[PDB]
Amino acid sequence: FQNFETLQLHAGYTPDPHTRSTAVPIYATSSYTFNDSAHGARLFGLKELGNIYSRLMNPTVDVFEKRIAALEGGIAAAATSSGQAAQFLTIATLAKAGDNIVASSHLYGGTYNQLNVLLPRFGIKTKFVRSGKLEDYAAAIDDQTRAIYVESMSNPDYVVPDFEGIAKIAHEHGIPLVVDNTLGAGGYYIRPIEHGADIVVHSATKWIGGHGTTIGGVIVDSGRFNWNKHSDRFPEMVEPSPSYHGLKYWEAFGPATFITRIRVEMLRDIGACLSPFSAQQLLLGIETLGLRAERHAQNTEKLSKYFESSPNVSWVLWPGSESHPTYSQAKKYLTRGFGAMLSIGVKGDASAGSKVVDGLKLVSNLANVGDAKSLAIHPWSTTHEQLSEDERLASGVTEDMIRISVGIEHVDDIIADFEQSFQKAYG
Amino acid sequence: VFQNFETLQLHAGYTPDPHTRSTAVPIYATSSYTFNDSAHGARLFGLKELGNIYSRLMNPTVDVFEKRIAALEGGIAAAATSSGQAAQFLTIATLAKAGDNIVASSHLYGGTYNQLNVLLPRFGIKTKFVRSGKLEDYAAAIDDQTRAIYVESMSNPDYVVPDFEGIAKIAHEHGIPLVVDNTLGAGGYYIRPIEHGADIVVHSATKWIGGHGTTIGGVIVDSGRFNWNKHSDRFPEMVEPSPSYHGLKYWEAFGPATFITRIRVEMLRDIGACLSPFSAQQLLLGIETLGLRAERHAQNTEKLSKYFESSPNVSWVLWPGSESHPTYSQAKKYLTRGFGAMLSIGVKGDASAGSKVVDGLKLVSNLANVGDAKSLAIHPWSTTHEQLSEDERLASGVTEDMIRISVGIEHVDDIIADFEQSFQKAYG
Ligand SMILES: C=C/C(=N\Cc1c(COP(=O)(O)O)cnc(C)c1O)C(=O)O
Ligand SMILES: C=C/C(=N\Cc1c(COP(=O)(O)O)cnc(C)c1O)C(=O)O
Repeated sequence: FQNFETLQLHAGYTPDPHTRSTAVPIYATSSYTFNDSAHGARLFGLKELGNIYSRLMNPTVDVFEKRIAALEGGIAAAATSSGQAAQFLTIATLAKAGDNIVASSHLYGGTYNQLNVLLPRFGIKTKFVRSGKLEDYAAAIDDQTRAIYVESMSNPDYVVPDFEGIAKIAHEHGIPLVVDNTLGAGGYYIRPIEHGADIVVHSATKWIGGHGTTIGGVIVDSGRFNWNKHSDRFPEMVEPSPSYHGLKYWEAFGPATFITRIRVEMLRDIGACLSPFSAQQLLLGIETLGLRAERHAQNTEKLSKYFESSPNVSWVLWPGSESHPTYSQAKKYLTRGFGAMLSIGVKGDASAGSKVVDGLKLVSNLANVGDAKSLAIHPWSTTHEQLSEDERLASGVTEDMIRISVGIEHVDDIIADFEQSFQKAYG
Repeated sequence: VFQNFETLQLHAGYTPDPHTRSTAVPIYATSSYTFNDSAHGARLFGLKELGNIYSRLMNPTVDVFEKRIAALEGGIAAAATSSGQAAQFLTIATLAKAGDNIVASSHLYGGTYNQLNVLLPRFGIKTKFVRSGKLEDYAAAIDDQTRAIYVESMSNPDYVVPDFEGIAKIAHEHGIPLVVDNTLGAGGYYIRPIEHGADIVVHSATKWIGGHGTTIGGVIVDSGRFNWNKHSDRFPEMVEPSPSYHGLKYWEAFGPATFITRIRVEMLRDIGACLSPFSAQQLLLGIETLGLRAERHAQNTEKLSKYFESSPNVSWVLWPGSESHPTYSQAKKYLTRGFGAMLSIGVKGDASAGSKVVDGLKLVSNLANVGDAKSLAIHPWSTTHEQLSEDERLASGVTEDMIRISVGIEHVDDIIADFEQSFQKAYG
């Protein structure tokens, strides 16, 4: 099947012949009993594929991994306990002390802090690029570079990168392109592997889960980056491995080498694993991902038209807008809806934004995106609080910005909620 | 304020909320927590007010799990993680950075040894291993870049018990904390290392704490007893203006809670190895019977060691309650509520015999875990310690003839009977 709406219900699971359970069971088990002692030794020796221990694999999580990989067009995936952990495990596999990665400066505030503050005390530095220009990405690469890292639509100014031009630069220098596709809704709005991304990461907490119940992340491997070809930057992908008695990953696993290392090195030793309970919550969300993402983007388009005519709004920021700075990229890469987000500024002083948010009765003020319920937050004092004012500006965040995650409520009710709040704030 | 472990494991850290009056701990399957207003959200994010923000960082179900474990161990506070490995990783990553080292015992669970010997050096954090257990070797390995001494309260799978008070004395005299993995101490039932000088205790909650083999999880417990200010030369991030929080000075704001606070507002926030509330609820169900289970585990282990000691089919028994145990003097001193839930044996004959004995068991399960209510057996040489070199396995007490047994709470006569019938089959 290659329709998204079909894969999100069927990919990665067949009822086992023992129980024939139609729905995916929740394998609430830490462990898996060996057939015999020799079988256990083959499992720990990576000589036979099979369930060993839920810090590394779990059959509920396996369905979640296979289904997200199918939706994104990757070969395989690995779940983590959060979007933050998905990014951390990915960079930790590609880079070590003395390496760097090149990243867009337009990031979720928590990713910016991860790259700018946390990773450097492990020896891993980031060179940020603000302009989006191909030549500035090229000029930032040096011999210690291990990836280019961008968000598919930055949180919360919705910069769409030139995926194909950046992938070309990355690949000419022998480094992978890593894309955080959280705001791409599990591949529905944007499938970065189709435009050159080698590795895709998600906070599954957001549109993938869809209901604000569960934290989770996932790492998708395209299988398309020839590590052996570029083993001067990635020796651990081909050289004998100190943690598996000289196993050579590329020779053993080929295009699955990166995602194999994520599991047998990083999940095994860092241990940021996903619960099967969490995975089942996320699978329920995935079963309607296409439907929700479609309605989200329809409501977002309609709500932006309302905001564009509202005398109470000073500006609307929406990647579907012909005024958007990267509208030419949005137009090329987003052909199934221009996302589920918009940001606005409202008229008046510094006080006005908080007054409009606080007066909403349907929209919830909290930290999340991609709930079925509509959400609002002030990134300058929350999601991007840890950044300096200059860093906020380099990420498109300003003191007057209100970030809106548009839900699937009836759009007349969303609009009516803003209307009554505007009339309490302004008359 | 309660005295007894048995009472704390049911009541510490939870009072029914007055909205619902729910007697049992609810499962807060929520990513987020709605602000009262915009200014409230700003105070939460600015760390100006205590309150729920987002479940990568805090969650009310996980919070009960955390407080209850802290109360059982005698710490001021705890932070849950997605696994025992993650509890270790986040702890060392807070204390140390690239260019630093820690000193650790060489008697470790194989996954920890590989974490310290292979993973962390990639981040420029190296470990100096001490094989002897002697106080003077721990002292000698400390240099100016050392950031901790790390030991298991009873090592997996040879059950070395460390001289807690002597090692703690060395650590504190050099201005570094003592970090103890108390996994095999069963949540503080068998051993409470904070009472003996440990500054920080980590657990795999996957084991006796959860007790049913359903759930992976970890937890970090801060004693609150290490003075980060006295030793800001080795730990400047504990006192110096913080780049994550606009110059916040942690010690000056949080005092004895500084380490556990950084674990949350730096490591869980940016590494994100959080525990789900569904997992915390499974673990809370286990904790409600931890003292009862640990008591029966140890009672069954004592009786099973008696059985193996009189069996013609056993070459040796390894049990920290044995007067022949290399660290029996430390076990007797620090284990006064039962000598653990574990033993290891070697069986007579050639190399294939341990394998046939385990394969012949029909009640005991051959799998990777410890601290299930069900009895378990495994061959660590080819499993839990498979990643280590042979010399590294010896230095951790693992032999090729070792069978590790996690003794369950089944009726001990059924456990003995299972080994007996498997012994006839293997040996006639
Ligand atoms: C409250 C968190 C928010 N965003 C999280 C996020 C993450 C991290 O994922 P988690 O660790 O939270 O699962 C990664 N990438 C992007 C694009 C993100 O927006 C938000 O509301 O802005
Ligand atoms: C299958 C795993 C086993 N042990 C795990 C373990 C860990 C890691 O914790 P998790 O990441 O597994 O929660 C930490 N410390 C000790 C002492 C441990 O024994 C085992 O069966 O030997």
